[PDB]
Amino acid sequence: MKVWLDGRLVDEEEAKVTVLSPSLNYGFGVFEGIRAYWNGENLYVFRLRDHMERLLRSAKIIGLDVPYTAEELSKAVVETVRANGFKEDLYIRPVAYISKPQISLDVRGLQASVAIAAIPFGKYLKVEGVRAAVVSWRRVHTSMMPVMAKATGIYLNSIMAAVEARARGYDEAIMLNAEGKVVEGSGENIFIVRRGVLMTPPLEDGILEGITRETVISIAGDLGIPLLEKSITREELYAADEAFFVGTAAEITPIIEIDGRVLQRGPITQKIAETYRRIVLGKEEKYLPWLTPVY
Amino acid sequence: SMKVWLDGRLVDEEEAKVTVLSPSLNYGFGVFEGIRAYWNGENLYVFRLRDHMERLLRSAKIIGLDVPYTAEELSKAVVETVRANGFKEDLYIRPVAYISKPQISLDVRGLQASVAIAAIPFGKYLKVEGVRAAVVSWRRVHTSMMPVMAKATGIYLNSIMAAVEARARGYDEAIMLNAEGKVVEGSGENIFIVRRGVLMTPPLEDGILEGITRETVISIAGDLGIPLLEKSITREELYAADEAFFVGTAAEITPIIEIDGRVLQRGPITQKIAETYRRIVLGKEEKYLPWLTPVY
Amino acid sequence: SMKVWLDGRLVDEEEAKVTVLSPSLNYGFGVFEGIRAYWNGENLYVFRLRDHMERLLRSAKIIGLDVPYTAEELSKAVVETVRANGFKEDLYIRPVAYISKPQISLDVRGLQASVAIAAIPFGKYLKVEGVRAAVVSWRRVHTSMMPVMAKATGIYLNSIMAAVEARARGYDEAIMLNAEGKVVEGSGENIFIVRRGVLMTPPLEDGILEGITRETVISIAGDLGIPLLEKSITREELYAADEAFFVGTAAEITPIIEIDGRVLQRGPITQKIAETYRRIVLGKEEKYLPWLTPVY
Amino acid sequence: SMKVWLDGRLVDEEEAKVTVLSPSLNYGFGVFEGIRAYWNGENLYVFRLRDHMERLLRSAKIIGLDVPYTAEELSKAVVETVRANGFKEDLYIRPVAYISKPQISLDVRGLQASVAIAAIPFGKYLKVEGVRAAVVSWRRVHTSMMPVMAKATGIYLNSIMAAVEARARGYDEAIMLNAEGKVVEGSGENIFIVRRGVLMTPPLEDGILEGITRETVISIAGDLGIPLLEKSITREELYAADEAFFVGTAAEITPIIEIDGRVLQRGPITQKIAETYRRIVLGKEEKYLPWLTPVY
Amino acid sequence: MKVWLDGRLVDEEEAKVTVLSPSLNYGFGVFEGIRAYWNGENLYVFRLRDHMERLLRSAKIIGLDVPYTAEELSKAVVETVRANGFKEDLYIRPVAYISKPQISLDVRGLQASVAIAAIPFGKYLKVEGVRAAVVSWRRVHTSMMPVMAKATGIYLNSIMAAVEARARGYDEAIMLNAEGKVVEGSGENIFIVRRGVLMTPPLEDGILEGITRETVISIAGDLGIPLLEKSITREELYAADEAFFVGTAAEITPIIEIDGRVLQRGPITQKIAETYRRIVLGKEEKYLPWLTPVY
Amino acid sequence: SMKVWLDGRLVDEEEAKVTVLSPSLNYGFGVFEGIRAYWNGENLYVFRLRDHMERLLRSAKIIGLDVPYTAEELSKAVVETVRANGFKEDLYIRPVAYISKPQISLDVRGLQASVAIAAIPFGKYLKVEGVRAAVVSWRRVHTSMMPVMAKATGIYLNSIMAAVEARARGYDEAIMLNAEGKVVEGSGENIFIVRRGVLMTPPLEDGILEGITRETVISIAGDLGIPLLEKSITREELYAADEAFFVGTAAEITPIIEIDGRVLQRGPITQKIAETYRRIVLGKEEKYLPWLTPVY
Ligand SMILES: *Cc1c(COP(=O)(O)O)cnc(C)c1O
Ligand SMILES: *Cc1c(COP(=O)(O)O)cnc(C)c1O
Ligand SMILES: *Cc1c(COP(=O)(O)O)cnc(C)c1O
Ligand SMILES: *Cc1c(COP(=O)(O)O)cnc(C)c1O
Ligand SMILES: *Cc1c(COP(=O)(O)O)cnc(C)c1O
Ligand SMILES: *Cc1c(COP(=O)(O)O)cnc(C)c1O
Repeated sequence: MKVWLDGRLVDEEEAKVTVLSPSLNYGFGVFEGIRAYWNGENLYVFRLRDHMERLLRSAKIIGLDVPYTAEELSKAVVETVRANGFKEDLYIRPVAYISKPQISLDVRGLQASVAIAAIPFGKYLKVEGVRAAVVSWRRVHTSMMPVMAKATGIYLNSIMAAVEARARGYDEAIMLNAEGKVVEGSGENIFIVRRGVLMTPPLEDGILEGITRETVISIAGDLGIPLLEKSITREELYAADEAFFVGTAAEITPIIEIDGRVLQRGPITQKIAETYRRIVLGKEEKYLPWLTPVY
Repeated sequence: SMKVWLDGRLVDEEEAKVTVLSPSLNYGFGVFEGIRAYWNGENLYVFRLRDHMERLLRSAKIIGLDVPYTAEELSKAVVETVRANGFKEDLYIRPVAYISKPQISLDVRGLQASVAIAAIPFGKYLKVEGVRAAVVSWRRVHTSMMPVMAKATGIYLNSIMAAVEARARGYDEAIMLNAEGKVVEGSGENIFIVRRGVLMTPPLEDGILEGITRETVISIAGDLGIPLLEKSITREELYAADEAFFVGTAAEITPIIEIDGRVLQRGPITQKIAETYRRIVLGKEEKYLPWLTPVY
Repeated sequence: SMKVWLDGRLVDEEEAKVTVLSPSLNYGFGVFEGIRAYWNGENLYVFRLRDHMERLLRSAKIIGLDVPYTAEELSKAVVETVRANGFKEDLYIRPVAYISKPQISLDVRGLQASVAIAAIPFGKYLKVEGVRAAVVSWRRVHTSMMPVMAKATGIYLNSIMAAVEARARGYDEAIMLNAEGKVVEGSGENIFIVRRGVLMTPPLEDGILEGITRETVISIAGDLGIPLLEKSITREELYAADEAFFVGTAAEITPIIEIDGRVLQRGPITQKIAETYRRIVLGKEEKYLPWLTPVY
Repeated sequence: SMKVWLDGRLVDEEEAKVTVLSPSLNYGFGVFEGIRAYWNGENLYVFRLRDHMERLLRSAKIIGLDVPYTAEELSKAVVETVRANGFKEDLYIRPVAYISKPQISLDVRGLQASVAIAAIPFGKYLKVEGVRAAVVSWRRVHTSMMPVMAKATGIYLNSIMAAVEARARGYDEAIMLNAEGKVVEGSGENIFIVRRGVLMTPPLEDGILEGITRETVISIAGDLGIPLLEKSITREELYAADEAFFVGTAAEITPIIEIDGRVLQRGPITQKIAETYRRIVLGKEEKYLPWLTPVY
Repeated sequence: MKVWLDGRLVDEEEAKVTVLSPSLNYGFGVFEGIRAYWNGENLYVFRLRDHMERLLRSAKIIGLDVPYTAEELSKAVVETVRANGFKEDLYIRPVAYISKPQISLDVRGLQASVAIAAIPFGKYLKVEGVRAAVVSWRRVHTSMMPVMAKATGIYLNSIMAAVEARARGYDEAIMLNAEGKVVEGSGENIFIVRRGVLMTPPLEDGILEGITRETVISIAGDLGIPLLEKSITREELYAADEAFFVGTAAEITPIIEIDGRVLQRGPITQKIAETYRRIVLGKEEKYLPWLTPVY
Repeated sequence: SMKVWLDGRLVDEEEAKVTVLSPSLNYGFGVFEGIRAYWNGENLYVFRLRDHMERLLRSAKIIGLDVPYTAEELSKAVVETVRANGFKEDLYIRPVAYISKPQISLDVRGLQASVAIAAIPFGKYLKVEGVRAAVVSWRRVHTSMMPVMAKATGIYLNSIMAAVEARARGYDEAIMLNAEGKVVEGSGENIFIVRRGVLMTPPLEDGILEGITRETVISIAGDLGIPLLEKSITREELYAADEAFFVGTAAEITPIIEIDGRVLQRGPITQKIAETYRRIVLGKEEKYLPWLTPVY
């Protein structure tokens, strides 16, 4: 019920933007998604700095001036959670946007506001596995929108995918890029396992560089699971020994069906999903530097 | 401070606001319109009001947004909005349809849109005497990725990249090529060239938004005996053009007097079409008076 | 059993078989056709027989398949197959041209095709009252990679991908975009929209098979005074259409009442085209009697 | 005559036929394989049988074809077909999976495939000393349109287009670029170049079929210490290569000595890979004895 | 043996450019091809002004400054032919290029030279019909080079096509554009006949706007042959009742074979080829305004 | 006035000229090189001379030009050329291979190239302290249209469009994206970014020319313990880069201190690599002395 907004905690109901904002009207903003986990002993924010660092990278990429440092945004999160006394699982949404009414597309020199909402949050995707479908919509291409930024207007594309998959009776979309390579869910990175090797599409194929994908790559290297950042085709998805989605909201979600073709809820996925939970729960000493305690 | 219509009710512009958690703000899921009203001394006339509100609702059906108002209801809303502020001068009117619920999930199914209508004084968006335009590096977003024929909010991040690129680098406005490298639009305007006495404008299928100012030019070209072809334009046809201009609601009819440093005359067809458009919007052409909604 | 024509002989349908090592089976090097015959109560009329057989032959020359029969021969062979079976009811007739020799090598030069022609009882392919369609993830196979204008066997793996994708979700049919992102085909049907009183169909160049039902529809539109444009269609124009329908030999004229959840009316143009097509194929339009081949 | 396996029965090759109305014939909905057996003087060894049968099954699941046999079953069925025929010489074995039911409809869901397996005497597919290749006008069919990694029947119309184009001019084989312009395939072969001591082959994602000869070559390179990169190949890198060769079950290891008139040496890497492959398939490499299935 | 060069007639051997010219080194020039026909009574230059007008349009498109008007270039042609006393069929090559040595790619402000050579010339293509082949090379695309200009560096693409077709045992190439639509020969526009309707690809498909194509469109309209400027696919080429190439050098050349598929030497082509010859020969009064007499 | 080598003979630069009818001038059919020599006080050293001349000949084989000289002969020619002018200062050397015959026909088969070599004093092509770069509207020409890995003359019309666009609009240099919109080159330079301590440069397959200055940077990065990845770069990775630089023979190692108005530090890796390159070319690193051809 308290939300941070430009350096102040305000009630939920005052964290609002004019309807003439070019952020609303032109998809001109950036956002982030950050989890905090309650383990019974504390509340820990997962990879806080890395997210706020990417928030600012996203802004720089789309030419939005965010007048806060990653440290002051990081501090604001913790202060936003303390203000509300939350001792439970949360999703945290920072969003950067223009506060002023403006009809002109010329946004040079404008200065973003940032708001930080923390809300109680369970599971995005079914933990025992989802049914996925390749959609008709392709991922917006680097030549038209800067897709490595988590920029707000891009997610129209993501919405068309998420809705198509869902109206068609599946749990989540898979999007192919302009060249036809599997790249992303609607908000998720994607991993396959092919003969004991983990594959995820490289930065250049049009993906957003996920922090949960990054954690997955570290987990792999700890576990000695050979991993490649390599383009994935539909056919390799269809023929996968295992497949899974990753993201802040999704966590580690097995994909047990692609376009009607059943996939094993496999062992590589289970080992990653298990170790990711131990990590966020603060049960792996080595990865404690990524947990920010709130109390 | 102005009154703004918001879901049926007139509120101060300071109250026409939406939660920062709205999937509209966060994920560019909304639609919008641009509509002018013109003061002619006698009355305030809103231009092609019904056509714009029908487009709002087509935009919305294209992106799967549920707007719970009719075109007639929206059109009345604009009239009530301008009146309650007693404006008697030129206005730009912005209808914006968006989700006023906080929602983190991308699954926007089932949600019903809000609609705000702001009417503001305004203004010429472009230099009447003409603009210098650049072909930008950024490609116009493609139909296979976003439904670009909707005036949908998220798509404009593409326009912004364009508009900033042109301006930052010296120019007044961008020209964007499609994925197949044909000329398609400005950043918020449709484009016309005149080649050998023939008007050319990119067709619907190339990636444009179907402009109402575009449509009006096509009617004007017919009144005036100027041949018109909805036909793909290449960057070479731009460079060689005898005349070029932008059109749109804010833009009106704006001559392009330079493309990538190559100079264009402010030409006779452009001026004829600009001149007629002004007659039309000011209520001086009988035939077009059903396009004008009087406010008072 | 029922008799089937195979290389100039009427054989029982159990003998109408081809070695499993044919390069037509193993590499999709064949052509086919789809032809209907309709019983009007007096006689059984085969609809545009010669046009279908001419097109089989164009399909072959396109792919380099050597069909040792003329259009006229194949046309007569149909008429005898129907007669042999004593059919007095609506049929779908399938001419299939393919290699009867076993051959592992991809070098199919100089081989000579066989032709088999089967006539089968057949009602409707899609719901008469209208079908729900989904734009699929599969794009239409591109001209740069196979000769899509030919009705060629190996191409239809793409059509099956699309057809199954749509039906696996309980939609009735697929719509497929071409590589450039424009609507082109159902899995086995040409597509028409109505948009502001104008009938639009993707043009030849977009990657369609040149349907003969399509061609009929184009003649009927002229007869009826309906303005018609062969122009690229986007997904946005489909979503926003006033009406939409599929056409094909098996499909006839089927209204599209849903596309990606967006409802479309079963419209007046589609109805009037459906009703006129029906009267043509039953012999009730005297100008079209030349398209109707009597069997008895 | 020679015996062929058809659905768990050894039949004479004249009975190994399929109705001409199968959707496998009419719509290219099938999968196949190519497997060799080699006579070394002591025994006939089938080369990587189980890997080929595993891949048949992956090909089917990719296309949604229901093959009611396991890899192991099909593997044994091969061994019996060879034995039935008393062959004691080099063979090409063709497993073909396809629908034995007649069906006009594109909805192939839930149908159950038949499998036929033929074993035929077979020498060389391409000149041992090297072949002249042409980059063809036809591009490899794209993943967005068919599932190229599957060895699926309907895809090979594209391969025939390419194969015929090259051979019509008296070249021995085709090279095909993918949609993005990168070298991917011969008509029926994977491609390798040597460029400055490094063996390069297009990668999985580029649109290739994952050849088992390709996979062997990759194991042999590791054995031999030859640095290997799976990276996209341009036409320029082919023209400029130190060496080039095609690989495939039928092709074995064939040097490419001419591409678009540009001469290439019959090189040392290609020779050493060819010689090692030969020794592997004859049972003279003890580490690879697990890839060799004895028939007798 | 006399050639015009920057306002002077010089012998063939002095019409030369430094090897360090950025025109030679970077394909930065424009050119034209113009015929003159000897009819026994005079020598007439076909559509001289229209060609010199396009020369200048080409330069303007690639940003080459040509300091002559179309009229002065037109005059120079006639003066170049008179100087040589030619009374026979000629091809005329105007080429505009940079005279200065320069390694920098920055050609702004440079000022072209123009040279005008007139040479005796027979037939480019076999008058009774050619065998054509679709090539592996695609026409350079409008997004990379301004292909509506007859600019010199572009013709590398054309060369790769012409050579491929020719090394493969055919008479001429057919090039498909980036989208796969038939657009051009290596130096020729292309026409098909489909059920009595003439089709040629539109300006936008990547073609150069040929003057011989334009004459063909006028001839069609005189003859009441219905004509469409419409995209052509390979399949429509394969299934054509007739096909032909047009260009200054090619004239009207039937295409009697495409990729092994025989085409009729048809009647629409013959009527156009016949009327084009009557035209250039000065036997059609109506089209006399396009012939410039030399004597 | 300088002596220039021309087909084996030394002539005054005024005589190193070619007919205006040459298919090289008219149709961009030729190849070229850029090579430096560096005065170090002790001698004049030509840098990577043999490597550049081998590239000339690869360029030529790629475009089908017949250059009738060996790499060794060309390399000697450069040495003889610099000597005959007695230069003892920094030079740019331009070899250019072209057709000295007048030929109107595009069929260039059978013709033999001439080669001229000019050696000229020069010069820094770019601001040592750094350049401002723009992403241009023009796409880098594609492999499916021209053999862009050849340093072929006609391709540069693309570079010129780029270079003029950047410069005309304020900037020092262009950056061009490929057809697939990945970052590929400057107008005559290869590009490097530094992201999180890692050097990145677009790989061979994306459309670059394989620069010798590029190769030298890859060797330098190895000497210096700086990790390097030949890997596609997106415009977002450019914008976010910690450092960026151009490399090429004329360019040397040029920092990029602005990309599309976004400011970059003149960074530490760039400076380290620039510094080493200068040591290398001036004969101060023993290991690289086989790269230096002494003139005297
Ligand atoms: C946010 C996002 C992801 C997931 O990233 P995390 O940092 O792991 O939450 C994946 N793909 C896209 C398109 C996204 O926007
Ligand atoms: C709104 C808009 C136009 C202009 O439409 P009008 O109806 O004339 O105001 C043109 N192009 C784009 C991209 C637009 O959003
Ligand atoms: C056969 C076919 C049609 C319809 O053609 P008709 O002759 O009208 O039956 C349409 N599309 C495709 C892809 C086809 O194969
Ligand atoms: C079968 C095939 C190959 C070669 O695969 P192998 O298993 O090595 O015989 C290569 N390319 C394509 C297109 C194929 O169909
Ligand atoms: C010159 C040219 C033509 C033919 O034009 P004409 O003006 O008829 O000589 C056709 N195509 C291209 C690519 C050309 O350069
Ligand atoms: C010549 C060239 C370079 C630089 O090559 P160097 O061998 O380093 O001089 C880079 N890019 C392009 C396009 C070039 O022509």
